[PDB]
Amino acid sequence: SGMQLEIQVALNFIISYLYNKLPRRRVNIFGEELERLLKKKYEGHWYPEKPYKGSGFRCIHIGEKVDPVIEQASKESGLDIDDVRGNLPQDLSVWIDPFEVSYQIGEKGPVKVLYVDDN
Repeated sequence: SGMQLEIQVALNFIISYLYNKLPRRRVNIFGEELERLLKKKYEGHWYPEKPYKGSGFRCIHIGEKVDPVIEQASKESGLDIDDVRGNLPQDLSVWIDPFEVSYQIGEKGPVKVLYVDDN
């Protein structure tokens, strides 16, 4: 919805790297927990009239440093954080903003758009 859909798009993209690699059941729980985690964190930091505002704060980073939400979802689903980081694209940035979901593999990699609703 106003936030549900976008988070869903990003989650789908993220766990697609985990399936077939890690236990199916654990990946589902991981996704469910991450979803609840993102909604809670994003609340109060989602401005439809200006999606760019709070974009850095919302961005999920998974590279040399990893977003706490990924660490939490792992610990709440029985997945080892290192298995998760090992299966995801190196230096990944995932932006979840109103009307747009995108990512980038590598500090200097291209910004790819998964979802976008420019009205």
